[PDB]
Amino acid sequence: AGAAPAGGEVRRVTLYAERLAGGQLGYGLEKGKASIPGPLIELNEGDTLHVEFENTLDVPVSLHVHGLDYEISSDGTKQNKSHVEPGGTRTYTWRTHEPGRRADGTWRAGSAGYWHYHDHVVGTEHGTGGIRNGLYGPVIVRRKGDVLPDATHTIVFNDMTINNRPAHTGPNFEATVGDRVEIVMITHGEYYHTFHMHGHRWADNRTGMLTGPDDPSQVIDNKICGPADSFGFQIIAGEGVGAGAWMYHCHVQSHSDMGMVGLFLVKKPDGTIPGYDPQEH
Amino acid sequence: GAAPAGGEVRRVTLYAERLAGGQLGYGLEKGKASIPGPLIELNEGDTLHVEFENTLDVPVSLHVHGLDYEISSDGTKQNKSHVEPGGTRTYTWRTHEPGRRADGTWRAGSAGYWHYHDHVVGTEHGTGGIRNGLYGPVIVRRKGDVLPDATHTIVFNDMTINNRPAHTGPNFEATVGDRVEIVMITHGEYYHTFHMHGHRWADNRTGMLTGPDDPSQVIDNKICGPADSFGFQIIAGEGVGAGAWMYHCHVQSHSDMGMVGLFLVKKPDGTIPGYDP
Amino acid sequence: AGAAPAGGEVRRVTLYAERLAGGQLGYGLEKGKASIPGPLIELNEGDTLHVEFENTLDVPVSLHVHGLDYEISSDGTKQNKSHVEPGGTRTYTWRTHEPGRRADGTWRAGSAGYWHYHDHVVGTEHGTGGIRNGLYGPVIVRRKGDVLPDATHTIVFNDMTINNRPAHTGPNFEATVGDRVEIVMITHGEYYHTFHMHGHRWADNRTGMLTGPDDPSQVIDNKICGPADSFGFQIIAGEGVGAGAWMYHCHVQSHSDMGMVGLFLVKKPDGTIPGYDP
Ligand SMILES: [Cu+2]
Ligand SMILES: [Cu+2]
Ligand SMILES: [Cu+2]
Ligand SMILES: [Cu+2]
Ligand SMILES: [Cu+2]
Ligand SMILES: [Cu+2]
Ligand SMILES: [Cu+2]
Ligand SMILES: [Cu+2]
Ligand SMILES: [Cu+2]
Repeated sequence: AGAAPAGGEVRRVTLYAERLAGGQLGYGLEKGKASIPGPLIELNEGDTLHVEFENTLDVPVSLHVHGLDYEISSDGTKQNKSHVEPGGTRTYTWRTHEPGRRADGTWRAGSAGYWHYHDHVVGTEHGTGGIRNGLYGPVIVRRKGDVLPDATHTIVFNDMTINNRPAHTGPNFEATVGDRVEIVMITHGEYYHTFHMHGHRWADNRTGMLTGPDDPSQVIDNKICGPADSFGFQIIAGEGVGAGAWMYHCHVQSHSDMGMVGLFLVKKPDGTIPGYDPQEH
Repeated sequence: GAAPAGGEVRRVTLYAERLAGGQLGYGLEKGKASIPGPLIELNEGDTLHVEFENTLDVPVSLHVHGLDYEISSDGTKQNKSHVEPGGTRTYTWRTHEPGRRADGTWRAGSAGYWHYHDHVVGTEHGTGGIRNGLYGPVIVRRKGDVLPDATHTIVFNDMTINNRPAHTGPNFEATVGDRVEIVMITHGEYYHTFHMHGHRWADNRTGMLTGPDDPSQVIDNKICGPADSFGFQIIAGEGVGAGAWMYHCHVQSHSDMGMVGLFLVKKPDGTIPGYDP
Repeated sequence: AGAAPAGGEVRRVTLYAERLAGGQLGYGLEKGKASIPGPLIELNEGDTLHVEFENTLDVPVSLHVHGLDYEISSDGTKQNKSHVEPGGTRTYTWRTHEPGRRADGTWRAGSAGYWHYHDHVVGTEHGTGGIRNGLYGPVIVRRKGDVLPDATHTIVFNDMTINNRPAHTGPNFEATVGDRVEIVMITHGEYYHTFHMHGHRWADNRTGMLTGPDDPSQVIDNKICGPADSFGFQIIAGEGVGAGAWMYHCHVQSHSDMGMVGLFLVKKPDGTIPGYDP
């Protein structure tokens, strides 16, 4: 368990929007390495990120982010002329801030949390065609002293798919018992969902962990979520429950029946998962 | 500045009337009904007697979330507190401060972002009333709560915002640095997700973190369903500047079909950069 | 009526899946006595429960629980070979733990909460047919020092029904002004809902009560919920509002109109309910 540092760096990254195989659309850090979800962008509170965005598609595309600070010119919307023409580039600037006491004595909430970025202009002026086809990704903004995980996995319920995968194709993720595993969970599209994990639970607060015995946050294993909700958490793999093929699914019953399921495959230290037979899943 | 302790007995006249295009609304005076209805504001301890007159050709009622009331003011047919056409009735709403009970447990106060609506037009759950515009906000403040420079009410009623036509806002104006309060209420049949560009708030009572030990989540996108009510204050343009900041339901077809408005945050000189209407 | 003690007991119960009238299915503490929702199970953090389960149905059934600790062999899924053949029995073991600091120094959340159990194999391998027909029930896990209620009532929004009852049949629940009344609220199926109570409000946190003036938890009377969500709370009946037939309902408008409504009948001490006639 590492700790996030205080932020304040100016960082740059290149991002591209590209057609994938099978007619999907994705963001990536380098040409031909686009993915759904898009790449995970990580920052510490006070960091600034300059996203040099290139649009390789034949229609306008944009980049809009939740949670973080930006000026209207990096809104990523047609309304504010912040979309990128076919073949074009544009640098979007995202800023983040620490919490702190205002002059009026109130508390400014910081930028930290589990956030996301997505297209705002493909298909419609709300990015509906862009989101449908894969133009979304995760952003984590860490607070000084936050617990850092061994692994981070992103699970996007996009309409009736997980990460735009075909029905009943996961994804699955692997850990060893004792691993500190971070989930980022984002929802998109038209439908509400409930995200559930067998054998694991978390706090419904920013970090998904109680800060201590005086934290009143709720502890849950089932979370309602709708389009553009983003939350996250860290769990200790197999804590109190051990190894196995631990299902996660949307708990709306027809949704689980129609493919919104995957596996958190928690292994013993020797690499084994007793009983696990993929033919039975 | 800050809300005082409450404990005044307040009285107000409210009327239900027909508005243009067959809508129905609450107002403080005859001819002044609005959708949403007028904002009622109280401090915990306060009492409010609402002298309600029904000018419609159908029974109408007044039902309130969150506040204390006796059965004879629940605004239902069940407890005979609906108002016949042409009739009058006084509804009594009370509110209380928090404090410790004798068993050691803490009684929560009335404070919050609440709402009132009809419970008898169309059905005995007010379905047709609510659909037609018979709803409005009620804020109950706790002693010491920060007061805003302005309050705006946003209601997602089925696929409309404030019963308005698709893609007609409302828009709400503020100047950079203003302390702006939003009351956000949901009604009808559908779930929604309320999102604002450029701004975020805490998912707790006041929408602001009480300080560095407040573990309330900070969000920009909030799932809501029928009769949910929440609120928050944000500093307009804080860390982001002036501009036309969209807010919208984030369910995709809803935003596409017109559940979208603008939070127009002005520079001090009153202009809005980049804002081509 | 008291406070929860610290747990750490090994307990056992017997539970049966059986048919009920009309093709409903339920769990029961004894054969013949299945109910929908199933029997309330209550534990104190640290307790272990061995559930000695029998399937009296003609199709496989299972028992799966939210929140509690269980090893993979007690998953209650076909996928991990934890289901029960027709006429079969199996012991499912559920454990619970206290909050405390982990080895890595962070705070481990305890098992306490308002949880639930349900079938995961009837109709589909997510229990869709089981849940639909009534194979679900409440579990409460208490934290040492939690205040205990005078009564506990469970309300489940299962698709468009409450507790799989016919439309417009409540249920109704009775108390006396001043009673400490505990509500367990579970949702299943296909629909989101908003649970609303006239005359009463509760905190959107574990217990439904604020810890004290420093507890930032929201105070609400209207709670969005979806399939497999579970929350609970304790209210003082008629507190600041008095006696009467206090309505509770889903606030999604067509749902209340189509019969997801009941009454919280709060009696005066003489046992009467002002303004209410059957
Ligand atoms: Cu947007
Ligand atoms: Cu789903
Ligand atoms: Cu968005
Ligand atoms: Cu009602
Ligand atoms: Cu919507
Ligand atoms: Cu209501
Ligand atoms: Cu499951
Ligand atoms: Cu409902
Ligand atoms: Cu479940």
